[PDB]
Order: sequence, then C-alpha cells, then structure tokens
Amino acid sequence: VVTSYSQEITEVPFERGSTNSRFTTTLLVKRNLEYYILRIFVPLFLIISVSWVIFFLKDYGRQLEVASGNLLVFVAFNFTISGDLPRLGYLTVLDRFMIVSFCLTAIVVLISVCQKRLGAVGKQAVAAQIDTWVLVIYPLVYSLYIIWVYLRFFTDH
Amino acid sequence: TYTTGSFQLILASLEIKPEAHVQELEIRLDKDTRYLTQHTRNLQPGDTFHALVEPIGEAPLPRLRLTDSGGKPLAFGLIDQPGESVELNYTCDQDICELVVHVDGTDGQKDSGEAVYRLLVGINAPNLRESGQTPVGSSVFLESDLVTVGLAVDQIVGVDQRSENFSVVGTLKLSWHDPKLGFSPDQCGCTVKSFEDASIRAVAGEINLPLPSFSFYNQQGNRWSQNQVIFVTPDGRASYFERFTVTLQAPDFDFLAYPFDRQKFSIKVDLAVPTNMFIFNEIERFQQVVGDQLGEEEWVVTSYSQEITEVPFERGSTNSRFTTTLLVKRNLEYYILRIFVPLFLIISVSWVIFFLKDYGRQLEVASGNLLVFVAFNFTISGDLPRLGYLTVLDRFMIVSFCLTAIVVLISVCQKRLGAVGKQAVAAQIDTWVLVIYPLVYSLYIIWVYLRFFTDH
Repeated sequence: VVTSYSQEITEVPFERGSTNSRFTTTLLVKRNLEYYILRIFVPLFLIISVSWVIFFLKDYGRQLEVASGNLLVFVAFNFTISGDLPRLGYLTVLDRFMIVSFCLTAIVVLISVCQKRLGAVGKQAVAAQIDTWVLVIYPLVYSLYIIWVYLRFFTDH
Repeated sequence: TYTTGSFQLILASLEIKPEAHVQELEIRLDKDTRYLTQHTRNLQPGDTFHALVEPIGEAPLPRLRLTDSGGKPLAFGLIDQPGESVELNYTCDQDICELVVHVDGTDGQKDSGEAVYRLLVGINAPNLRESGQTPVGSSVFLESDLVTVGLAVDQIVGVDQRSENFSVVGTLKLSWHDPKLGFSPDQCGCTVKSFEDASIRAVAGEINLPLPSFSFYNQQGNRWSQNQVIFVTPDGRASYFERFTVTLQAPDFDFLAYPFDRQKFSIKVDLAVPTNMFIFNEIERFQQVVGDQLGEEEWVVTSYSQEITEVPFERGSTNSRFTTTLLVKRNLEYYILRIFVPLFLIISVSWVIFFLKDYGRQLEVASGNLLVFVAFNFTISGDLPRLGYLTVLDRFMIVSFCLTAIVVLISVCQKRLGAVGKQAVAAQIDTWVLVIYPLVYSLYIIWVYLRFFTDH
C-alpha cells in the first residue's frame, strides 16, 4: 500500500562530462500489517501462552508431555508459515522473534524434564519454586526481547 | 595541440636522407614459444631495413627471415664471418609494403630451457650496431594498441548454486586511443562523435576499422546492456561505456563446506581481438568496485582483486583478459542462529532425558523428540540447497539424526532392562551415555573441522 508519493526532477552526471536530467517518482510502500499480525503473531502468542500456562500443573509428567507436544506444535506452525516468510539469505526481525520463541520452548521442555527429575528425587518444594519463578520470568523475558528488538530495529540505540 | 590526418591538394625532397631510426627487443624462446614474428610500418619506397639478432646468455643462433604482409619471402638470413650475431638487409621497391620479421629455431628444436636474444631492428639506418640515439627515433615495429578497462559491480543480483552460475549487474568502461578513428570537427561541428545502443562489434562493422571488441567469457544467455555508448574525439580518444546485467557461469563453485564455504565470483572480460592488435594495459578505478548497498545481503564481499593477464586465442597467439575476482562469504549469523542453536537445543533435550529414571517417560519423550527433530529438519529445507552431493551441514544433520535414533533405541533397551529387574545396569547406561554423548558430538565437530576446514 502506497503511503505517499513524490515526483521530483534533478540533474545527474552523464557520460563524457556534463549532466543529464532525471525524473524520479518515489513511492513509499508499506506491507499489510493486519495480515502478519493476525496470521503469524496471534497464533504464535497462543502457542507460547500454552507453554507458559503448563507450569501451573504440579503433575510434571503431564507437564513434560504437553511441553514436548507443544514444541512439536511450534515447529509445525513455524513451517506452516513458510511462504510469507521469504527465503532471504540473512536474518529478519520476524526470524529473530521465531528463533527466540523456539529457544524458549526448548528451554521449557528442558525445565520440565528437570522438574520431573526433582519431583522423582523428592524435592517437590524446589520444583514448585521453579514453577512460580518461570511463571513470572517467562513473560518478562518475552517483553524485554520485544522492547530490545524495537529499540534495535525501529529506533536509535 | 598539433593535428594529423590524410589530405589532398588541388613532392620536392626532404634534406638529403630520410629519417633513420632503430630499436631493440629482448625475445624469449621457451617451450611454449619456438617462433616469433613482428610487423613493421609502410616503409616508403627507397627505405632500407636492417635486422640483427644476437644471443646473450648462450649461442643457439636462431634463424631470421623477412616476409611481406601475407608471408611471401623478401629477405633471408646469412651469418656474418665473425662469430655470433646475424645480419639481414632489404631495400623495398614498392610503396606501402608491410614487412614481418620472423625468428625461429626450426633446426634448433632441442629443448633445454628459456633463452633470451637481443634483436636490433632499424629503418633507413645503415649502422652496424645500435651505436647511439637509439630511443630518440620512432619505433619501427607495429605496436599493439593500449586500452584501459574498468569494471564495477553495483550488486550481485543472484546466485544459482545448482547450475553453478551467478547473475551480477555493474558497469564496464573501456578507453583507448586510435587516431584512425579521428575526424576534423569542421565538418560535423562538434567535439564528440557518439554511437548509441550498439556494441563495439556493430560499430566496427559499420566503420570497417579494428576496435577492441570484448566478451564476457563465462556469459550465459544474452547480456542485458543499457546506457551503451561510444564517444570518439578528434584526437583519437575513444571510450565505451555499458551498464550490464549478466549471468556468468561459475565452474569453480565449491559448496562442500556450506554454509561456511567462501566463494570466488570471477568476472572475466576477454578481448575478442589478438594481443598483437589490442592489449588491456591498465585498470581504471573510476568508481568503487564492490559498491555500497543499503540493508544486509546474502553474499558479502570480503575482498576484491582486478588483474590483467593474457590467455591463448583461437588460431594461435593470445588475447588480453581482465579478471575481477570477488571473495564472497555467506552470512554466518543467519545459519548459526536459525539452524545451529535450535539444533543444539533439540539435541540437548535428548541428552537431558537420561537423568530421568522413569524409562517409560524417557522413551516417550525420546520418540517425541525424534519426531521434533524430523519436523525441524524439514522446516529448514529452503536454506539447505538441493545439491546432488553432501555438505558439512548435511553431514551434521545426518549424524545428529542418527544419534537421536540411537537415543530412542537406548531408551527402549533401558525400559526393557528395568522391566526385567536390572535397574542398576540401566542407571549405569544412563550415566555412561550422559558423558559419551557430548564427547561424541565434540569429536565429530572436531573431525569435520579437520576434514573440511584444514589439512589432514
């Protein structure tokens, strides 16, 4: 969608000395943000929200199995959205967000394994402490990463 | 400046002797060069030509001859009474006759090594040797025209890694000085003659004078040329400018170390005319070679090098070649973060499931994680290119998949052992794999680094 346009006339150097005229029409185009927000970001938010909410469970076997299933879900959706994501040779803020979210889901699977191990040992209190700690640091980490990428790519510093 | 040209008027004489001048040449006879010829000027009637070759580092005594433009004999070579050196003399009888001097070891075909000979060639000069004032006079040999070439790359349009080619857009500039292209500005009333939308071959065809036509050596298909222009000045200065989008075939793509491979994009411009006519003399840095782009790029140019050589040409002799080599590298952050970190976490969960002593949950998580590995493996299937051979990334993925299959197998065996009643050996297997799995991964990483990124 064309946000704005500007037609303007300049002079630029020409072969064998001198200059020639140039007429430039610049179109300030923008992508459809609703498409990417609804198709990608809302399903991704729900996929990470289920991984966040599995920590309320104190049955760490079910927690671990749901965590592994949700990581598989994350991968399947990740590649379901593979046409809109373009095959450029470098990274992208969407790509960085997806990588970070995938890493956080891998970490939730790891933490679920560790918590099941601790519960099997007999240290249920520390497992509950880890549950309540992750329940508060996970959204904090996501928010900090969102702010950091906004600062890095959409403003100075 | 003074001016030169051919005119008509609607004879007399000059002094008592025509201008006499001599030059020298060091000719090297090697395995790849056992014969040489050199062309000369018009040699107006009455002019005498003298030639004399001598050996410096040895006494091979290469034979000499003197022929016309077409090779018909005009003068032979007779050795002098004193040892070493030869003498050849010829006086012409017709106007505008070109002479070619031939040096050849036809009888001396024995090969031992490179040799150097000093050849003294003069016109109108009956001097026995060089004597003095050798460089004051004009050159007697026909000298190849000097052309300066400059290449710049605006951007790398694309790389096709399966057919091994790359499309690049840039600008090419040529500049030579052929006075035969000159004109008097009185007639046209302008200081520049312009040819547009036509290649050098076409303007050469419609002018019928030799011009330094070129070609992109590894070009595939039709090059897309624009702003194609040729400017000619009355003083003979001619310049060619072109902005080209060209797909060049690259037969030296080595994707064995992908995505850590570093490639060499070679843009070769070959002169279509032989070395005796035109040669790429120097390189014009009219603008930066790599150029500046806004935003990131799939291929980043580590370094560039423009260099001029001579390569063999069809029907004997050589032609000049101007090569621009770009040392391009992939974006390592993209492949490290998109592929290697998720893969590390996927293998790390399979590693960490061994702490569990509930082997049913261990087995189910192992199977689920193998499915996860497959799903991610094919999620990263666009960046991974469909080449017909293996790749260090492909080898790493195969090894990791095999290790996840092995962890599933070990989980099955451990559940079986626990069901039997041998829990102690199952715990021993747990603690053994917990230490050998990272060791195996590290050893494989070191091995592939040694195999593909260094010697042995």
